[PDB]
Amino acid sequence: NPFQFYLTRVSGVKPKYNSGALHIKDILSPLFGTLVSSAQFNYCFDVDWLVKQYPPEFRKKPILLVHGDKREAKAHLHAQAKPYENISLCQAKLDIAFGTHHTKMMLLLYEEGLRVVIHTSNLIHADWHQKTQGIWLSPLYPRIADGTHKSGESPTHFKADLISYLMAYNAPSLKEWIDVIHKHDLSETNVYLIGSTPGRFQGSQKDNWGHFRLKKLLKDHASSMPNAESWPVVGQFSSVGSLGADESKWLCSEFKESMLTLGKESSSVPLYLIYPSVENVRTSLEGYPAGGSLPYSIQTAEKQNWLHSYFHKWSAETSGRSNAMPHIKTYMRPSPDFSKIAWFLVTSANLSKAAWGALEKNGTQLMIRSYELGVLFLPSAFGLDSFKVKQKFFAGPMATFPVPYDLPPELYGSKDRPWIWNIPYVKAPDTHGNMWVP
Ligand SMILES: O=C(O)c1ccc(Nc2c(-c3ccccc3)nc3ccccn23)cc1C(=O)O
Repeated sequence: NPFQFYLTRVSGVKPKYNSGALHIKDILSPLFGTLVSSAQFNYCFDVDWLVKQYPPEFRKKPILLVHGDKREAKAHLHAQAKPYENISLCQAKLDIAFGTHHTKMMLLLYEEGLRVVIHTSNLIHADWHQKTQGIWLSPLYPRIADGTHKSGESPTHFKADLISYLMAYNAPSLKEWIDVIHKHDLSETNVYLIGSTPGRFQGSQKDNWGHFRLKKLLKDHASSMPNAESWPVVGQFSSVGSLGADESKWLCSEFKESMLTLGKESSSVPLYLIYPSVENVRTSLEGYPAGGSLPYSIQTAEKQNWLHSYFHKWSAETSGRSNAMPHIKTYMRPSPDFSKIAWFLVTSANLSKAAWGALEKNGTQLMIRSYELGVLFLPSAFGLDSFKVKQKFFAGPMATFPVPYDLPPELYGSKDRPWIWNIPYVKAPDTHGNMWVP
C-alpha cells in the first residue's frame, strides 16, 4: 500500500484485527532501523514505560522529550527523566493562555537514514493498550551524500514544511533536528503536513497553520466536482472545546468553510461529527476509565447543547474496533454515498478553536493556542481523482484508502448522550463491573 496509515494494536480483539496494526515496540524495533537518536514529541509521558519500549540495545541512545509542561508539572517530568542520563527535555513555549503541546511525533535517526512518525497516542501504557489510535509512517529517508547539493524535497513540500514547523519552537534542541532533516532526502513523501503552532498569524503567514493551512491545500491541490455541495464533511475526535453559543460562531462559519473548500474558484453540505456516546464508553473494552481520555467537561457542554445534534456514535466494525474507544482524530470528505473520499486527514487536532485557530481582528488574523500536527492524504498526490473507501480495513486494489471506522456514521439515538467526563454514571455498570464517580 502507498498510504502507510496504521492503527495501533488493541489487546483483546481477534488476531485478524491486529495483523496490520503496530505497537510502539514494533515502531522502535531494530527491523525499522538501527537507532542513533530519537525525539519524542508528545503531551503526556510515562518515562519508565517509554524507555522499556525501546529495544534493550537502544535504551541508552539519546532521547529528546518535547513537551509543554510548566511549573510543578514540568518538575514532575524532569523528575521522571533524571534517572536516565541519555534523556534531554525541550519545553515548548506556550505564550498564549490555555494552549497545550498536543503534537505526537517521533523523529528516529538511524545509521541507515531517518524516519518520521506522526501519530495520535500519548506515551503511556493505556494509550497503546485498548484504544483506536492512528499512525503515519514515513519512508526510510536516505542521507544526502556529503558534497552533493540537492533539495531532498517532495512534491508535497513536506521537508520544508516540517522544518518550518520545528523552526516555530525557536528551540536549540530542535535546531539540531532541523540540521538532521536538512541532510536527508525526503523526496518520496506523498502526504502534506498540516500543523498548528501558537501565535497570531496575518498576511503571508495566515495560510501557514490550522484550518487556513488546510483550506490553502484544498484550494491548491484538490478539484471541485459537480454536486460538491452533496459531499459531506466528517470530523472525528476525542475532545471538544467551547465552540460558542450557536453553530454560526465558529463551527459552521469558518471551520466548516475551510473543510468544504475544493479547488480554486469561489452551505447545505452535511456535517457529521463522530464522538463516543456514554453507551459507547460504558460497553468499551476499558469501560468507563476510557472516558478519562475523552475530556469533555459538563461546564463546556451545557453552553453548547446545539452541538450534540451533530453527534454520531463510534462504530468501527470494519477494523474490529467498535469497543476500542477512539483517541485518533480524523477528518475527511466522502462522496454522498460514502464510497469515495476526496481527502483524508489524521491529526492530533480535536474539535476546538485552540487547535484549529479562530479568526480575530475583523477576519485578518488567525489565532492558534496549541501545537498540533497531522498529515493530509490528497488523491492528486497519488495520481488519482479520488480514493475508493476500503470495505474492510485489514483486507485486500491497493489504491483504496483504509478508513478505520464505519460509514455512514450512525446518529445518536434519542436516549444517547455525549460522553462527559466529570459527571457520574451510576445507572448501569461497565465491562469491568464498575460505575463512574468523578
Ligand atoms: O487528544 C485528546 O483527547 C487530549 C485532550 C486534552 C488534553 N489535555 C488536557 C487535559 C487533560 C488532563 C489530564 C488527562 C487528560 C486530559 N485537561 C485539559 C484542560 C484544558 C486544555 C487541555 N487539557 C490532552 C489530550 C491528548 O491526548 O493529547
